This record gives sequence, C-alpha cells and structure tokens, in this order.
Amino acid sequence: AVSKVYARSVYDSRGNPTVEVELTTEKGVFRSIVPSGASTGVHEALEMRDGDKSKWMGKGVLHAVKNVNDVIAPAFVKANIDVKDQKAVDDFLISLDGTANKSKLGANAILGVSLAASRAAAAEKNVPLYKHLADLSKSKTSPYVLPVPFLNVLNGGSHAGGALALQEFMIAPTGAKTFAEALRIGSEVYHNLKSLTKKRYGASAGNVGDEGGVAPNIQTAEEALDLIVDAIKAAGHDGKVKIGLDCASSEFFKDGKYDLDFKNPNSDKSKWLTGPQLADLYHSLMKRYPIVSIEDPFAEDDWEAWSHFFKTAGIQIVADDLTVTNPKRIATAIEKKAADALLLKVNQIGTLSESIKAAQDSFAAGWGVMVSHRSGETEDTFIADLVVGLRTGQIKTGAPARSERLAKLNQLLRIEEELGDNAVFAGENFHHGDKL
Amino acid sequence: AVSKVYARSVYDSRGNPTVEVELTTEKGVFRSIVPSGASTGVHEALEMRDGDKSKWMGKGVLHAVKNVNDVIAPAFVKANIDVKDQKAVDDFLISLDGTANKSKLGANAILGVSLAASRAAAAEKNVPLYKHLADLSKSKTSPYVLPVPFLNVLNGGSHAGGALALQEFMIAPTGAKTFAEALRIGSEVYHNLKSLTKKRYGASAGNVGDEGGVAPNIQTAEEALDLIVDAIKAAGHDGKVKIGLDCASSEFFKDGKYDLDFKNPNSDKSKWLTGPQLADLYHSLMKRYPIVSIEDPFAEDDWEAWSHFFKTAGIQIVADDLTVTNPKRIATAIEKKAADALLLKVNQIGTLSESIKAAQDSFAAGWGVMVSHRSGETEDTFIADLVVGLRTGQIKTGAPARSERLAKLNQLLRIEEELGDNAVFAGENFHHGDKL
Ligand SMILES: *O[C](*)C(*)(*)(*)(O(*)(*)P(*)(*)(*)(*)(O*)(O*)=O*)C(*)(*)(*)(O*)=O*
Ligand SMILES: *O[C](*)C(*)(*)(*)(O(*)(*)P(*)(*)(*)(*)(O*)(O*)=O*)C(*)(*)(*)(O*)=O*
Ligand SMILES: [Mg+2]
Ligand SMILES: [Mg+2]
Ligand SMILES: [Mg+2]
Ligand SMILES: [Mg+2]
Repeated sequence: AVSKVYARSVYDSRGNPTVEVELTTEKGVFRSIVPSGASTGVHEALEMRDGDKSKWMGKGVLHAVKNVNDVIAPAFVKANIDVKDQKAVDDFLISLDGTANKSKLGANAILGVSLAASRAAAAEKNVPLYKHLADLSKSKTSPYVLPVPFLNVLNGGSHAGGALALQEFMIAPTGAKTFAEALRIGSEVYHNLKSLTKKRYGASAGNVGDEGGVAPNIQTAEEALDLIVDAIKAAGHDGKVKIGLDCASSEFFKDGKYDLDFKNPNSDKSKWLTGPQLADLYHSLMKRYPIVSIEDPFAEDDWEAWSHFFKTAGIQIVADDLTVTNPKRIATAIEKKAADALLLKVNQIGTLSESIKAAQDSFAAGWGVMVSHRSGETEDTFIADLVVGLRTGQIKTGAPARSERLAKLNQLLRIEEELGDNAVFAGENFHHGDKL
Repeated sequence: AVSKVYARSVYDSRGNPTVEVELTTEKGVFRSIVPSGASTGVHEALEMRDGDKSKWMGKGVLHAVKNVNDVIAPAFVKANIDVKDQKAVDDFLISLDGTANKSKLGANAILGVSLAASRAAAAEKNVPLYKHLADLSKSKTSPYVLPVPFLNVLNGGSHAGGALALQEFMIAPTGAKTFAEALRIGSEVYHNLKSLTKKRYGASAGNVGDEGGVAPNIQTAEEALDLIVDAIKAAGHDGKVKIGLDCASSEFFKDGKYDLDFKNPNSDKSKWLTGPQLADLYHSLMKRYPIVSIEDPFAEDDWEAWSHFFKTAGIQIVADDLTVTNPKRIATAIEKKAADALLLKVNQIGTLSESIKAAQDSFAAGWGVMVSHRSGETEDTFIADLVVGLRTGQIKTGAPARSERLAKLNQLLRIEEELGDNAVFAGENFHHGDKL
C-alpha cells in the first residue's frame, strides 16, 4: 500500500526546474522524474509553469509540485490503490484532473505519480521494471527485443545555436549484432565526427547542442550529412550505420510555408518553401544519403502534406508533434496514412496507461514505435526499461554525450547483460521490432 | 557479507567508456561508477585504458573491468571483509595492486570497489551515505554544512573548442542563504549568461563545453569575466555571487613558460609568459573582478611560482594537479606555503580512504577543501554525499547544465531537504566550512 506521495523541484539537463515525484510503499521509496521538451507540439498535454519572471526565468514548477503535494497526495493515499493496476492508477489521476489536456493539475504533476507507481508495482512483483512494462502492455517476452539506438550526433533547430533548421541528425547502427556493439560503434562514429567537425568548420563547431551532438554553424542539411557519412567511413563502419532525421518542421512553419532560415530574425520570406517544395528537398536527401527514417517532415496539423509525401516515401515516417502520443490523434494519422511510426513520449500525453495504449494502437495498425526522451532530460532512466517492455526495436535518447543521454544508454547495456540469451537485437528489423 | 564483486563497461559524459562496479551483500546490490579527467595531472594514479586502437579509439576499459572481475573479485570475496571498515577495504585493495600508482590493477578498477563498499556499508548501517561518510571521516554532523556550489558556467582550455586558455570560470553564490537558493541563483545567472553570450559573440558561442558551461571563442580571460559580471548583474544577483577560476596551467606550461594561446598550433613562443609575468595577470584580474578563488595558477611542479604568488594572493588558492589528492604532495605544498585549499578527487588517488586522509591533512593545516567532479562524469552522485560528509563547505561539479552535473546538484537539494534544520549553508564561510 502507498503511504506517501511526494514531489519536489529538481533541475533538468538545460538548467530548468522539473518535477520529481516519490511514492512510498512497503517495498521502499520510488522516484520518477518528469522530462521537458523544447520544440513542444501545440497538442501536447499541459506542462504547468509558474510564469513568475522573477524566479527561474518564469519556469518554476512550484505550482505543479504543489498540485502533487496538496491535491493528489492525500487523495491518492486515501484511495488505497493497487499500484500493480496501472489502469486504475491512471484512471484515478485523470479523474482527479477532469480536463482533456490535464490543465487542472498539469501533465507534469500527473506523470511522475503514474511512472512512480509503475516502479513500485515492479518492486511488489519482484521483477525488473522492463518485465513489468511488458506485462502491463501484454507484450511478448520470448524473446525480448533490444532497440537500435538512434543517436542524435549533430544538433540543429531549436536545440543548438546556429543557422541549421533541421533539428536532429541521428545515426542508427542497424548493422550491429548486439546493443553493446551498436553503442561502441555509435561512440566511435561520434568521436570521429567531433574531430572532423572542428577541422572542417572551426573549433567552436565541435561544442555541443542540448542533446549532446556537435553543433556546427551551417546552413544546409547536406553539410551535416556530409560530415556524418565522412565520420561513419573514417570510423570504419560503412554499411552498418544508417541515418535518421527529426525535421521538427512545426518549429519553422509560418504562413502555410516552411522557413529553413527560421533562426534568422530577418529571414527572407521569399525563400520559404511550400509543402511540395519541401518534399522535393527531402527526396533529394533520401536519394543521396543512407537515410532510413524521417521524423516530423511536415507541420503538426498539415495532414494533406503528410499523406501526400507518405505515398512516395519508401522509408520509415515518424509522427511526433503530429500525434503527441495521443491515441485519438494517432487514429487520425493511421486512417490518413500520414506516417508509419509513432514517436512515444510519456510526457506528451501524461500517463503511462495512455502511452501504452498509443503504442498498442500503433502496433495494431502495422506501424513502428520509437520510444523517445525530451530535449530537457534528467538522470531518470524510465524510457530504457519502457522501450524494452514495449518490444519496439528502436529508441532515440541522444548523442552518446551528456549523462542525461548516457544514463538511458547505460541502462540498456545493463538490461542486455541481464537478459543474455533471452533477448535479440532488432538490428535491421527495427521498424517492426514488435513482430520479431 | 559480500557475496559478489562485479564490474562492467559504461559510458561517461563525453562518450568514453568507464568502469562501473557492483558489490552484492545481504542488503542488496550497490553500484559505483568511476569518472575520468581530461586535464589530468602527471602525477595522478593510473587510469587504465586498453589501447586497442580498433575499439573505442584505444579507450576501452576492458582490462580494468577484467581486473575487478577476475583478480579483485575472487580475492575480495574470499577475504570476507567488513565493508564498514573502509580502511580494511582500502588496505586490501592497495596491497593487492602493490604498485605506487595503482598500475597493476588500475586506479579505475580499484576505486569502484572502494566506493561501492562504502555504499554497502551505509546500507548495512541503515544510514544515508553522507552520514556514513561523516562517520568514516570523524566529521561533525550537528550541524552538517551544505556547500557553496562553484558553477563552471563558462568553459575553456581542454574542456571546450575555442581559443580561451584558462579552463574554468565559476560562479559561487556565497551570498545565498540556503543551498537551494544558491542553485536557483546560479541557474538564473547561467541563463542570462547564455543569452548575453549569443548576443555578444554569436549563436554558436552559446553552445556548451564538456562541463556544461557556454563556450565563446574568445582570446582573453577579461572577455570571459566581463560576460560573467554582466550576467550576474542582469540576473539581479550583484553582490551575492563571487567568482572562482580553474587555470589548469599545467595544460599550457611549456619550456618553463606559460602559453595563453596553447590551443593555437602556431602560438607565438615570444608571447609565452614567465611565472612572475603570469602572476602579474592574476593580480590584475583579482583587482578587477570579484574573484574569491583561483585553482592551479602555476604548473604541477612549479613550486617556487606557487610559493611566491601565495605570499601576496589574499584569496583562496586551490591545489589540483599540484597535489593530485595525494597526502605526500599535500605535505609539500603545506611546507612550501604554496596554496591554502585542496581540490579533492577520489579518482586522482584511487581509494576513498586515502582521499579522506588527504582531506583530514588539509583541514589540519588550516586549508580548505573543495570536493570535485572530473570533466568526464557519469550519473553517479557520490561526490554530493561526500562533500556533505566531509563538511567542507564547497564543491565544484559543473555548470547547471548536462545531467552528469545536475545529478549531483539534485542530490544536494535532496540531502538539504532531508536534513532541514540539522544543517547550515556555508555561504561566505566556504573556505573554512569544516570549522563552521
Ligand atoms: O529530441 C526530442 C524532441 O525534442 P523536444 O523535447 O520537443 O524539444 C523531438 O522533437 O523529437
Ligand atoms: O573540472 C574538473 C578537472 O578537469 P579534468 O577532469 O582533469 O579534465 C579539473 O582540472 O579541475
Ligand atoms: Mg519537439
Ligand atoms: Mg521530434
Ligand atoms: Mg584537470
Ligand atoms: Mg583543476
């Protein structure tokens, strides 16, 4: 039984406060921490901020913390809920807020309670978190599937100062035989990239963005891609490493057009692209580089653009801001054949139950699912256990630099070790890892 | 009783492998992870690397890990050691290696077990880590002293690409009334700094170095310091925030002189300074800025330069590479009056026991002690509990950006909360926190 529910303010990877929750049971104290995005889709569940410009630059979470402590806590403990019953847990929480967007208590007040209960339940059951998550999701566990890590080695958009519009340039070692191998390979590529980047664009170019990737000040995707393929080759991994993109196009969508100079306050409107024009740009990239996944190619409500591009795209198309880990939205995307992959962010929806449903619905439609961190991460490692539980075969949790990234990557090495032969590595089967 | 000793490879904050150790007892599994420096002193205990250029660029730790699993492990379990007896743990470890610089086993193999044992001990005693650390160290806990966090908000030297020679530019909110306040103020200064830096030196200048500080490509310390001052004022914390420096001068000491353009392969030898000329620069900075602490002003063996400068310094002078957390070297520095504070790094010496001895010897000499992370950190939080346990009153564990940094800072917030009125904040008494 839950004897205490408590929250506190802690700091994220960027130096902004976030919510940390602890749940106490007869099994101990279970702690979960809420992540925070930067390029947040307009449809995400509410992240409650204090908005007091005089403290934390207006980003405190005292209100959210207070909602946990003064609203949720006593009520939750009184309720005497069965932590093992995730659904019951989330039902209680959702009910307590009573809003569609969790704007009453805030998504960042709900989430940590949701996640912490799951940790508690795993403890009650005496099983590892990933196994409990496979249980809650009714996922197959024989064998378990370890994900290919999509490492964001070169950062742009809203994640790094510089002119580069596209947000993320990831490498995925789909050719590795094990997760450990993939991580080694990814780290080697990363070091080579850092060195080539300083050489080609200047010492400052090697300094990092929010997600740990290098941050050269360049105007085009080709300049980033060229560096990456060069790094793969220098590292000796040609053919084992593929590329993924996160366009985060909503960040540059204005006036029905797409601004690839969006970070320039005086950007030339005459240069903004139409949806078709942008699609042609992407096709150029696809034909040239070993890109196997493109995320958020069009804006979060630009349905027609997505559907149109989708019929011509011969690779994984990931929905992020389009879907916001929301089953309702996913259903729209599925019917419209807008994408074939969901980017899963527990904090975009606010509860673990909802997130799991999002995953299930996606898998039911033949889509893939890439579990993801936020640009504002913490020392929390939930998502590592989550992507294994969910059997997705793919995760994005950063470059192999900045510990809020490595913490998940390290957790995955521990999981692998623990499972041994009871797990396979998704490798080239990443898209449908759940069906392995 | 310890039933198992095990080690595995994990990744540090820069993407390099490091050693992670787990000790299993009646109480559970206790994990400790080893950090890795960049600007490592020539006299530091040996960090064992594999040197297989085909794997991790030669940076693997498989040998060290194998040392723990195949050499330390069996002997250690067989010995049936009392984890609560830290000296016995350490003597055992030291003796097993039998080398002056822990080059047989590797200091990175030894340290993980040393630390993991202390965590095991604390659990056996049913006390929080920091309390056990206070016990091991014969420290006073009534009250405990929370440290002033020295935040490395602007990075240079070997920690960030760019021209800037001195390594670190730290802010220290000695005017805060609580640790939580100090951290808030610090973060706010940091945000103001990032924005000012992008404006003054360009967008890329806001990207970060290894320790999470902003990384402007500037030639001089005054340029860095002006930014900091400007940020402090902008944040509204004028008078509550002081400055600390880490010169890491050994990194630019060549042919008996100091190269302030050491990262330029075509640096002007005619511009390299002598010890006295360097001291002149320091005095000028100290006059101009609210600097309360200077670390590694002169090279690791340039005794006379230290000795001379110290005569008229008048602020805290921290020894890092000069002492390498080594009591023998500390004895010298005390004898020559070279400095008045020790930078404490468990991995410079290799055992918790020798590190506690170093601290004790320092405090006994009237010196201060600043507990420190390495530039290559992990999600491990040991140092947070250590600084509190040793009651030093001061720690440096990065900018309030990059979770390998926030993890510690968050842990101190937790400790502070736990302690409540049983603890005081060092504030302006940071130098002699132990005597508070
Ligand atoms: O890379 C994670 C996420 O960025 P946020 O967290 O929204 O700034 C993305 O868009 O995939
Ligand atoms: O900032 C910590 C340390 O840097 P390393 O770890 O040696 O690269 C220093 O010199 O104080
Ligand atoms: Mg986003
Ligand atoms: Mg995205
Ligand atoms: Mg150093
Ligand atoms: Mg130093």
